Amino acid sequence: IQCCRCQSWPYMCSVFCC
Repeated sequence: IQCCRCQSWPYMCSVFCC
């Protein structure tokens, strides 16, 4: 399983995915 890149300000990879 791999995380995804959140389009949020920090733009950091997250498993939650936003």
